[PDB]
Amino acid sequence: PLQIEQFERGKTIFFPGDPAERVYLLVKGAVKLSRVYESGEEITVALLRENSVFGVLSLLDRFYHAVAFTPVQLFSVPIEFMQKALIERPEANVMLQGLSSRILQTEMMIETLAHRDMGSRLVSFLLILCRDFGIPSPDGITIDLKLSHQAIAEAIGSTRVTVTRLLGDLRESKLIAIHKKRITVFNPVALSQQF
Amino acid sequence: PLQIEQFERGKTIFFPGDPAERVYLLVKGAVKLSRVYESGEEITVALLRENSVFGVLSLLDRFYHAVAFTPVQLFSVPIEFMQKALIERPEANVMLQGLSSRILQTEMMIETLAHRDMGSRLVSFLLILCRDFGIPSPDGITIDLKLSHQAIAEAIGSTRVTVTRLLGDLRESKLIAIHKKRITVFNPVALSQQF
Repeated sequence: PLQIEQFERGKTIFFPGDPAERVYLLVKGAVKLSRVYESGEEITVALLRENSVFGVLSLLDRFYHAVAFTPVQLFSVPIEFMQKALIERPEANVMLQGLSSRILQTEMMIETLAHRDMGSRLVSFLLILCRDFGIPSPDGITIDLKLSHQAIAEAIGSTRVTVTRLLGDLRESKLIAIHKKRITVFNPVALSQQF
Repeated sequence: PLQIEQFERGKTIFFPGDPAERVYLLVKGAVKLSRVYESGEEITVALLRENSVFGVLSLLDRFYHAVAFTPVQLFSVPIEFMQKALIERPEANVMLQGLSSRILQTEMMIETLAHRDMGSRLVSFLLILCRDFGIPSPDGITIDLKLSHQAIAEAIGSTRVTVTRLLGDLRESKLIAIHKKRITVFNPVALSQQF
Protein backbone atom coordinates (compact mmCIF):
# COMPACT_ATOMS: atom_id res chain seq x y z
CA PRO A 1 0.00 0.00 0.00
CA LEU A 2 2.61 2.62 -1.06
CA GLN A 3 1.96 5.65 -3.31
CA ILE A 4 2.73 9.37 -3.98
CA GLU A 5 0.40 11.94 -5.63
CA GLN A 6 0.76 14.96 -7.96
CA PHE A 7 -0.89 18.37 -8.19
CA GLU A 8 -0.07 21.33 -10.44
CA ARG A 9 0.15 24.95 -9.17
CA GLY A 10 -3.26 26.35 -8.10
CA LYS A 11 -5.08 23.00 -7.93
CA THR A 12 -7.20 22.72 -4.81
CA ILE A 13 -6.66 19.43 -2.95
CA PHE A 14 -10.02 19.77 -1.21
CA PHE A 15 -12.84 22.28 -1.13
CA PRO A 16 -14.93 23.65 1.77
CA GLY A 17 -18.36 21.99 1.94
CA ASP A 18 -16.78 18.79 0.58
CA PRO A 19 -16.72 15.47 2.49
CA ALA A 20 -13.76 15.05 4.81
CA GLU A 21 -12.70 11.98 2.81
CA ARG A 22 -8.91 11.69 3.28
CA VAL A 23 -6.10 13.03 5.53
CA TYR A 24 -2.89 14.14 3.81
CA LEU A 25 0.83 14.68 4.58
CA LEU A 26 3.00 16.93 2.35
CA VAL A 27 6.19 15.38 0.86
CA LYS A 28 7.45 18.14 -1.47
CA GLY A 29 6.32 21.73 -2.24
CA ALA A 30 3.87 24.11 -0.53
CA VAL A 31 0.15 24.09 0.34
CA LYS A 32 -2.03 27.16 1.06
CA LEU A 33 -4.50 26.11 3.74
CA SER A 34 -7.40 28.55 4.17
CA ARG A 35 -10.61 28.73 6.24
CA VAL A 36 -14.08 30.01 5.25
CA TYR A 37 -15.70 31.78 8.23
CA GLU A 38 -19.47 32.08 8.88
CA SER A 39 -19.05 35.62 7.47
CA GLY A 40 -18.17 34.13 4.06
CA GLU A 41 -14.63 35.52 4.36
CA GLU A 42 -11.86 33.20 3.21
CA ILE A 43 -8.51 33.81 4.86
CA THR A 44 -5.14 32.15 4.62
CA VAL A 45 -4.56 30.24 7.84
CA ALA A 46 -1.30 28.49 7.01
CA LEU A 47 1.34 27.89 4.39
CA LEU A 48 2.24 24.28 5.19
CA ARG A 49 5.78 23.10 4.37
CA GLU A 50 7.20 19.56 4.06
CA ASN A 51 6.47 17.04 6.86
CA SER A 52 3.13 18.84 7.36
CA VAL A 53 -0.19 16.98 7.95
CA PHE A 54 -3.64 18.43 7.11
CA GLY A 55 -7.31 17.55 6.88
CA VAL A 56 -6.88 16.26 10.46
CA LEU A 57 -8.79 18.76 12.62
CA SER A 58 -12.20 17.73 11.24
CA LEU A 59 -11.45 14.23 12.54
CA LEU A 60 -10.88 15.79 15.97
CA ASP A 61 -17.47 17.95 6.02
CA ARG A 62 -15.13 20.92 5.99
CA PHE A 63 -14.57 24.65 6.26
CA TYR A 64 -10.92 24.53 5.11
CA HIS A 65 -9.64 24.94 1.56
CA ALA A 66 -6.28 23.38 0.72
CA VAL A 67 -4.71 24.39 -2.63
CA ALA A 68 -1.37 23.50 -4.12
CA PHE A 69 0.59 26.76 -3.86
CA THR A 70 3.42 25.10 -5.78
CA PRO A 71 3.68 21.67 -7.52
CA VAL A 72 3.25 19.16 -4.71
CA GLN A 73 3.74 15.51 -3.87
CA LEU A 74 1.72 14.10 -0.93
CA PHE A 75 0.64 10.72 0.54
CA SER A 76 -3.07 10.53 1.51
CA VAL A 77 -5.33 8.19 3.49
CA PRO A 78 -9.11 8.00 4.22
CA ILE A 79 -10.31 9.72 7.39
CA GLU A 80 -11.76 6.46 8.79
CA PHE A 81 -8.35 4.74 8.39
CA MET A 82 -6.53 7.47 10.38
CA GLN A 83 -9.40 7.45 12.93
CA LYS A 84 -9.08 3.70 13.59
CA ALA A 85 -5.27 3.92 13.37
CA LEU A 86 -4.94 6.68 16.01
CA ILE A 87 -6.91 4.50 18.48
CA GLU A 88 -4.96 1.25 17.87
CA ARG A 89 -1.40 2.64 17.98
CA PRO A 90 -0.26 5.25 20.60
CA GLU A 91 3.05 6.36 19.00
CA ALA A 92 -0.53 9.99 18.26
CA ASN A 93 2.84 11.22 19.68
CA VAL A 94 4.03 11.90 16.11
CA MET A 95 0.61 13.47 15.41
CA LEU A 96 1.07 15.68 18.47
CA GLN A 97 4.57 16.62 17.23
CA GLY A 98 3.00 17.51 13.85
CA LEU A 99 0.04 19.54 15.22
CA SER A 100 2.52 21.72 17.09
CA SER A 101 4.08 22.49 13.72
CA ARG A 102 0.59 23.34 12.36
CA ILE A 103 0.15 25.80 15.24
CA LEU A 104 3.65 27.23 14.70
CA GLN A 105 2.87 27.80 11.00
CA THR A 106 -0.64 29.29 11.63
CA GLU A 107 0.94 31.75 14.08
CA MET A 108 3.48 32.68 11.45
CA MET A 109 0.48 33.75 9.35
CA ILE A 110 -0.94 35.71 12.30
CA GLU A 111 2.15 37.85 12.15
CA THR A 112 1.78 38.18 8.37
CA LEU A 113 -1.92 39.22 8.15
CA ALA A 114 -1.82 41.53 11.20
CA HIS A 115 0.45 44.01 9.41
CA ARG A 116 -2.46 46.23 8.18
CA ASP A 117 -0.08 47.68 5.53
CA MET A 118 0.00 45.35 2.48
CA GLY A 119 3.72 46.03 1.92
CA SER A 120 4.62 44.53 5.31
CA ARG A 121 2.10 41.68 4.75
CA LEU A 122 3.91 40.88 1.46
CA VAL A 123 7.38 41.22 2.92
CA SER A 124 6.33 39.08 5.88
CA PHE A 125 4.90 36.45 3.52
CA LEU A 126 8.08 36.52 1.39
CA LEU A 127 10.19 35.83 4.49
CA ILE A 128 8.00 32.83 5.28
CA LEU A 129 8.90 31.65 1.79
CA CYS A 130 12.62 32.33 2.37
CA ARG A 131 12.82 30.13 5.48
CA ASP A 132 10.82 27.38 3.70
CA PHE A 133 12.30 27.44 0.14
CA GLY A 134 15.38 29.72 0.24
CA ILE A 135 18.73 28.83 -1.36
CA PRO A 136 21.92 30.98 -1.00
CA SER A 137 22.63 33.07 -4.13
CA PRO A 138 25.39 35.55 -5.27
CA ASP A 139 22.99 38.46 -4.67
CA GLY A 140 21.46 37.00 -1.44
CA ILE A 141 18.74 34.43 -0.59
CA THR A 142 16.58 33.16 -3.44
CA ILE A 143 13.15 31.64 -2.91
CA ASP A 144 13.26 28.57 -5.16
CA LEU A 145 9.72 28.76 -6.60
CA LYS A 146 8.15 30.12 -9.77
CA LEU A 147 5.72 32.46 -7.98
CA SER A 148 2.46 33.94 -9.26
CA HIS A 149 1.33 37.47 -8.43
CA GLN A 150 -2.25 36.08 -8.17
CA ALA A 151 -1.16 33.32 -5.82
CA ILE A 152 0.56 35.81 -3.51
CA ALA A 153 -2.34 38.28 -3.72
CA GLU A 154 -4.73 35.46 -2.71
CA ALA A 155 -2.59 34.40 0.22
CA ILE A 156 -2.09 37.86 1.75
CA GLY A 157 -5.67 38.98 1.12
CA SER A 158 -4.68 41.45 -1.60
CA THR A 159 -5.43 42.10 -5.27
CA ARG A 160 -2.93 41.10 -7.95
CA VAL A 161 -2.44 44.65 -9.05
CA THR A 162 -1.41 45.66 -5.56
CA VAL A 163 0.93 42.71 -5.25
CA THR A 164 2.53 43.60 -8.59
CA ARG A 165 3.01 47.29 -7.72
CA LEU A 166 4.50 46.29 -4.32
CA LEU A 167 7.02 43.89 -5.84
CA GLY A 168 7.87 46.71 -8.24
CA ASP A 169 8.52 49.03 -5.28
CA LEU A 170 10.68 46.41 -3.61
CA ARG A 171 12.64 46.05 -6.88
CA GLU A 172 13.01 49.83 -7.32
CA SER A 173 14.36 49.98 -3.73
CA LYS A 174 16.98 47.42 -4.74
CA LEU A 175 15.56 45.22 -1.92
CA ILE A 176 14.74 42.26 -4.19
CA ALA A 177 15.15 41.07 -7.77
CA ILE A 178 13.01 38.79 -9.92
CA HIS A 179 14.52 36.53 -12.61
CA LYS A 180 12.06 34.24 -14.41
CA LYS A 181 9.42 34.51 -11.65
CA ARG A 182 11.96 33.40 -9.00
CA ILE A 183 12.26 36.10 -6.27
CA THR A 184 15.65 36.88 -4.72
CA VAL A 185 15.74 38.77 -1.42
CA PHE A 186 19.12 40.51 -1.13
CA ASN A 187 19.16 41.07 2.63
CA PRO A 188 16.51 39.06 4.56
CA VAL A 189 17.55 40.30 7.99
CA ALA A 190 17.61 43.97 6.87
CA LEU A 191 14.27 43.66 5.05
CA SER A 192 12.76 42.02 8.16
CA GLN A 193 13.78 44.85 10.54
CA GLN A 194 12.44 47.36 7.94
CA PHE A 195 9.17 45.63 6.77
CA PRO B 1 -2.40 16.25 44.73
CA LEU B 2 -5.46 18.48 44.01
CA GLN B 3 -5.43 22.31 43.74
CA ILE B 4 -6.82 25.40 41.90
CA GLU B 5 -5.02 28.75 41.37
CA GLN B 6 -5.99 32.45 41.22
CA PHE B 7 -4.92 35.42 39.10
CA GLU B 8 -6.33 38.95 38.96
CA ARG B 9 -7.04 40.80 35.68
CA GLY B 10 -3.85 41.71 33.76
CA LYS B 11 -1.51 39.38 35.68
CA THR B 12 0.80 37.50 33.36
CA ILE B 13 0.90 33.75 34.08
CA PHE B 14 4.26 33.42 32.35
CA PHE B 15 6.65 35.70 30.50
CA PRO B 16 8.66 35.18 27.28
CA GLY B 17 12.31 34.37 28.02
CA ASP B 18 11.18 32.61 31.22
CA PRO B 19 11.76 28.88 31.89
CA ALA B 20 9.05 26.60 30.57
CA GLU B 21 8.38 25.42 34.14
CA ARG B 22 4.71 24.31 34.18
CA VAL B 23 1.87 23.41 31.77
CA TYR B 24 -1.58 24.84 32.55
CA LEU B 25 -5.28 24.16 31.84
CA LEU B 26 -7.91 26.93 32.22
CA VAL B 27 -10.90 26.23 34.54
CA LYS B 28 -12.71 29.60 34.61
CA GLY B 29 -12.22 32.96 32.83
CA ALA B 30 -10.07 34.03 29.84
CA VAL B 31 -6.35 34.05 28.97
CA LYS B 32 -4.65 36.23 26.32
CA LEU B 33 -1.89 34.11 24.81
CA SER B 34 0.60 36.11 22.73
CA ARG B 35 3.86 35.42 20.86
CA VAL B 36 7.01 37.57 20.58
CA TYR B 37 8.50 37.24 17.08
CA GLU B 38 12.21 37.64 16.17
CA SER B 39 11.16 41.13 14.99
CA GLY B 40 10.32 42.07 18.60
CA GLU B 41 6.63 42.35 17.68
CA GLU B 42 4.20 40.92 20.22
CA ILE B 43 0.90 39.78 18.76
CA THR B 44 -2.17 38.16 20.21
CA VAL B 45 -2.25 34.56 19.01
CA ALA B 46 -5.23 33.27 20.97
CA LEU B 47 -7.90 34.09 23.51
CA LEU B 48 -8.16 30.73 25.27
CA ARG B 49 -11.51 29.81 26.87
CA GLU B 50 -12.37 27.14 29.46
CA ASN B 51 -11.08 23.56 28.91
CA SER B 52 -8.04 25.12 27.17
CA VAL B 53 -4.45 23.87 27.72
CA PHE B 54 -1.33 26.05 27.23
CA GLY B 55 2.42 26.13 27.76
CA VAL B 56 2.41 22.78 25.88
CA LEU B 57 4.02 23.57 22.51
CA SER B 58 7.46 24.22 24.03
CA LEU B 59 7.36 20.64 25.33
CA LEU B 60 6.75 19.52 21.75
CA ASP B 61 12.31 28.59 27.56
CA ARG B 62 9.54 30.46 25.81
CA PHE B 63 8.40 32.99 23.24
CA TYR B 64 4.76 33.06 24.40
CA HIS B 65 3.23 35.45 26.93
CA ALA B 66 0.12 34.28 28.77
CA VAL B 67 -1.79 36.95 30.76
CA ALA B 68 -5.03 36.71 32.67
CA PHE B 69 -7.46 38.68 30.48
CA THR B 70 -10.09 38.22 33.19
CA PRO B 71 -9.91 36.73 36.74
CA VAL B 72 -8.92 33.11 36.18
CA GLN B 73 -8.78 29.76 37.92
CA LEU B 74 -6.39 27.13 36.47
CA PHE B 75 -4.70 23.83 37.45
CA SER B 76 -0.96 23.64 36.62
CA VAL B 77 1.75 20.98 36.49
CA PRO B 78 5.55 20.97 35.83
CA ILE B 79 6.65 20.40 32.23
CA GLU B 80 8.68 17.29 33.18
CA PHE B 81 5.56 15.73 34.79
CA MET B 82 3.45 16.20 31.62
CA GLN B 83 6.43 15.00 29.52
CA LYS B 84 6.75 11.71 31.45
CA ALA B 85 2.95 11.42 31.70
CA LEU B 86 2.34 11.73 27.93
CA ILE B 87 4.78 8.82 27.33
CA GLU B 88 3.33 6.47 30.00
CA ARG B 89 -0.40 6.87 29.24
CA PRO B 90 -1.77 6.96 25.62
CA GLU B 91 -5.31 8.30 26.32
CA ALA B 92 -2.40 12.06 24.34
CA ASN B 93 -5.83 11.53 22.66
CA VAL B 94 -7.32 14.15 25.02
CA MET B 95 -4.24 16.32 24.34
CA LEU B 96 -4.87 15.93 20.61
CA GLN B 97 -8.54 16.88 21.15
CA GLY B 98 -7.33 19.97 23.06
CA LEU B 99 -4.66 21.08 20.54
CA SER B 100 -7.34 21.11 17.86
CA SER B 101 -9.19 23.61 20.03
CA ARG B 102 -5.97 25.67 20.31
CA ILE B 103 -5.76 25.73 16.50
CA LEU B 104 -9.47 26.59 16.20
CA GLN B 105 -9.00 29.52 18.61
CA THR B 106 -5.74 30.79 16.97
CA GLU B 107 -7.55 30.80 13.60
CA MET B 108 -10.35 32.79 15.16
CA MET B 109 -7.69 35.41 15.90
CA ILE B 110 -6.42 35.22 12.31
CA GLU B 111 -9.82 36.42 11.22
CA THR B 112 -9.73 39.16 13.88
CA LEU B 113 -6.26 40.67 13.15
CA ALA B 114 -6.55 40.42 9.34
CA HIS B 115 -9.29 43.07 9.25
CA ARG B 116 -6.84 45.98 8.59
CA ASP B 117 -9.57 48.40 9.81
CA MET B 118 -9.46 48.60 13.64
CA GLY B 119 -13.27 48.88 13.85
CA SER B 120 -13.71 45.44 12.28
CA ARG B 121 -10.82 44.06 14.39
CA LEU B 122 -12.66 45.29 17.52
CA VAL B 123 -16.05 44.06 16.40
CA SER B 124 -14.50 40.71 15.46
CA PHE B 125 -12.81 40.49 18.87
CA LEU B 126 -16.08 41.42 20.63
CA LEU B 127 -17.87 38.56 18.84
CA ILE B 128 -15.19 36.15 20.04
CA LEU B 129 -16.09 37.38 23.51
CA CYS B 130 -19.84 36.92 22.85
CA ARG B 131 -19.50 33.25 21.91
CA ASP B 132 -17.20 32.65 24.91
CA PHE B 133 -18.88 34.75 27.68
CA GLY B 134 -22.27 35.91 26.32
CA ILE B 135 -25.52 35.73 28.30
CA PRO B 136 -28.98 36.61 26.83
CA SER B 137 -30.20 40.07 27.92
CA PRO B 138 -33.37 42.23 27.35
CA ASP B 139 -31.44 44.39 24.88
CA GLY B 140 -29.52 41.47 23.27
CA ILE B 141 -26.37 39.43 24.11
CA THR B 142 -24.21 40.65 26.98
CA ILE B 143 -20.55 39.72 27.35
CA ASP B 144 -20.31 38.86 31.05
CA LEU B 145 -16.93 40.48 31.82
CA LYS B 146 -15.79 43.79 33.28
CA LEU B 147 -13.66 44.78 30.26
CA SER B 148 -10.76 47.22 30.09
CA HIS B 149 -10.15 49.52 27.12
CA GLN B 150 -6.39 48.88 27.60
CA ALA B 151 -6.89 45.12 27.65
CA ILE B 152 -8.84 45.23 24.39
CA ALA B 153 -6.39 47.67 22.79
CA GLU B 154 -3.53 45.29 23.69
CA ALA B 155 -5.29 42.28 22.27
CA ILE B 156 -6.25 43.80 18.90
CA GLY B 157 -2.94 45.62 18.45
CA SER B 158 -4.47 49.05 18.99
CA THR B 159 -4.04 52.02 21.33
CA ARG B 160 -6.50 52.60 24.16
CA VAL B 161 -7.62 55.89 22.76
CA THR B 162 -8.59 54.23 19.50
CA VAL B 163 -10.41 51.45 21.30
CA THR B 164 -12.32 54.02 23.36
CA ARG B 165 -13.33 56.14 20.36
CA LEU B 166 -14.44 52.97 18.49
CA LEU B 167 -16.63 51.76 21.34
CA GLY B 168 -18.06 55.28 21.41
CA ASP B 169 -18.89 55.00 17.70
CA LEU B 170 -20.51 51.62 18.24
CA ARG B 171 -22.57 53.15 21.08
CA GLU B 172 -23.56 56.20 19.00
CA SER B 173 -24.70 53.79 16.25
CA LYS B 174 -26.95 52.11 18.82
CA LEU B 175 -25.03 48.87 18.00
CA ILE B 176 -23.89 48.24 21.58
CA ALA B 177 -24.31 49.59 25.10
CA ILE B 178 -21.97 49.61 28.09
CA HIS B 179 -23.25 49.41 31.69
CA LYS B 180 -20.56 49.25 34.39
CA LYS B 181 -17.85 48.09 31.96
CA ARG B 182 -20.02 45.15 30.79
CA ILE B 183 -20.59 45.36 26.99
CA THR B 184 -23.96 44.41 25.51
CA VAL B 185 -24.16 43.69 21.77
CA PHE B 186 -27.75 44.27 20.63
CA ASN B 187 -27.65 42.26 17.41
CA PRO B 188 -24.61 39.93 17.07
CA VAL B 189 -25.63 38.49 13.72
CA ALA B 190 -26.34 41.95 12.21
CA LEU B 191 -23.10 43.42 13.61
CA SER B 192 -21.18 40.43 12.20
CA GLN B 193 -22.49 40.85 8.62
CA GLN B 194 -21.72 44.61 8.91
CA PHE B 195 -18.29 44.60 10.72
